[PDB]
Amino acid sequence: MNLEAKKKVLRSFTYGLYVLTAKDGDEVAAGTVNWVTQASFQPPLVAVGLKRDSHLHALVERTGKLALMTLAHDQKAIAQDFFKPTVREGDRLNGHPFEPSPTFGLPLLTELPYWLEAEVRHLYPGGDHSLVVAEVVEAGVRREEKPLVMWDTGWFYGG
Amino acid sequence: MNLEAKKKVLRSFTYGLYVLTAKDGDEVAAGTVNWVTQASFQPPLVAVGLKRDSHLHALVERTGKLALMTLAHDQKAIAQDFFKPTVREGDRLNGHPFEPSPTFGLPLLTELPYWLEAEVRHLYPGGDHSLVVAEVVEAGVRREEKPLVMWDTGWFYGG
Ligand SMILES: Cc1cc2nc3c(=O)[nH]c(=O)nc-3n(C[C@H](O)[C@H](O)[C@H](O)COP(=O)(O)OP(=O)(O)OC[C@H]3O[C@@H](n4cnc5c(N)ncnc54)[C@H](O)[C@@H]3O)c2cc1C
Ligand SMILES: Cc1cc2nc3c(=O)[nH]c(=O)nc-3n(C[C@H](O)[C@H](O)[C@H](O)COP(=O)(O)OP(=O)(O)OC[C@H]3O[C@@H](n4cnc5c(N)ncnc54)[C@H](O)[C@@H]3O)c2cc1C
Ligand SMILES: Cc1cc2nc3c(=O)[nH]c(=O)nc-3n(C[C@H](O)[C@H](O)[C@H](O)COP(=O)(O)O)c2cc1C
Ligand SMILES: Cc1cc2nc3c(=O)[nH]c(=O)nc-3n(C[C@H](O)[C@H](O)[C@H](O)COP(=O)(O)O)c2cc1C
Repeated sequence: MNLEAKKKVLRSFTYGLYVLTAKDGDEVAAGTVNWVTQASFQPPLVAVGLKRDSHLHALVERTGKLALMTLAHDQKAIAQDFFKPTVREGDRLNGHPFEPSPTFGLPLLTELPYWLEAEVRHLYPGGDHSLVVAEVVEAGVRREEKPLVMWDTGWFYGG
Repeated sequence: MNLEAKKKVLRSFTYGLYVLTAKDGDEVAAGTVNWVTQASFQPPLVAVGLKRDSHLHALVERTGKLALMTLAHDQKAIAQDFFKPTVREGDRLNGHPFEPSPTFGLPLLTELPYWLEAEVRHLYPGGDHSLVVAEVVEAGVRREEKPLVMWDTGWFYGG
């Protein structure tokens, strides 16, 4: 196939920026992700493309539980902080305060305006990423704000 | 759960705008979609949330074939034209010229800068939408342009 064109086409896709968290006892993982879409109104499903070779994947597949937070428009610095491995500093992950989510006790970054907790319904191991489909079981809004659009950061993850 | 919050959280997600096409003989369907994400680099997978109760879904599930085009930043008018049922006017669909895609003969809207053809690898019937995962088999670029970001239209499809 035309490989240069495939890369350019996939890089024309528009994404937001989100932090996905997971945990199992003392194992905690948090990572910035873009490959996220809603996948039904009823039930309320979210789909996430999750790198197979990652701690997040290992925890999500093992526990069937995840949390996802939307980054605000002024939070590119927070997104940057979750491209590196997750270190817990008391009640912070990579410098950012968290609280346990109400159903599953997953890390919710308090600074981020929108969050959801979700139970995995399906995992399709398609390639170097699995497509994880999860049903929203609880959510919260701290304030309404414009989210961080990947275009505005100059970053890409795709192609 | 907190339903008002769930709606607001899912509506904080960022999407692009794309036209998805499908066909089986004289049956042709084209629709504007937002629930689209890449789902692996290898193989090159795209995932689409496709309304179960739609002609697009019927054709995609039946033939296992789809095409997806990215709308340019100045093409909100084109996006609007594919929220209504698809009528073929010779070599146009809803006023917009198409050509057959090279592998599968699916409608490619010539005005749109980026296109891909894909073969369905997996279909998860999760709810009112199915999550269709497809591998990119051919693609093309007509020109590099900024894509249409859903935020900039004032439209929503989510919650
Ligand atoms: C712009 C951008 C967008 C991105 N979008 C996505 C996206 O959409 N989806 C996605 O998945 N990634 C995406 N990534 C990468 C993502 O941010 C990282 O994979 C994520 O930060 C890793 O989280 P983690 O530190 O908990 O995982 P890890 O890479 O695993 O690092 C955490 C620690 O866990 C250990 N570890 C590694 N593998 C395992 C394992 N299998 N079992 C137990 N422990 C392990 C490591 O040694 C490390 O110390 C993106 C990156 C960028 C730059
Ligand atoms: C902002 C926005 C975003 C959207 N995003 C998405 C998205 O992400 N994913 C998504 O799926 N939709 C999305 N939609 C809706 C999507 O644009 C329409 O479902 C699409 O335009 C329908 O295409 P169609 O006309 O070929 O399907 P149809 O609704 O089916 O209409 C085409 C014709 O086919 C007939 N038909 C209906 N059902 C069948 C059937 N099952 N078998 C055979 N024929 C049938 C109808 O009578 C009609 O004449 C979005 C809408 C908006 C407003
Ligand atoms: C920002 C970014 C962009 C990437 N783009 C591509 C790509 O275009 N094609 C591809 O095959 N892999 C791409 N990859 C994946 C890497 O080439 C490769 O799989 C590597 O293992 C990624 O490791 P890591 O993302 O866990 O750090 C990308 C990874 C990142 C971080
Ligand atoms: C723009 C748009 C937004 C929608 N938002 C919601 C939503 O918030 N919650 C929901 O349950 N359904 C939502 N729906 C789905 C409809 O309420 C309902 O399922 C209907 O059958 C949609 O028909 P149609 O999209 O095929 O025209 C939305 C549909 C559209 C067109």
